[PDB]
Amino acid sequence: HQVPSGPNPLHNKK
Repeated sequence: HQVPSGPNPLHNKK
């Protein structure tokens, strides 16, 4: 969980 805004990283893949 890199840089998300929720339950999955929306950036940096995961």
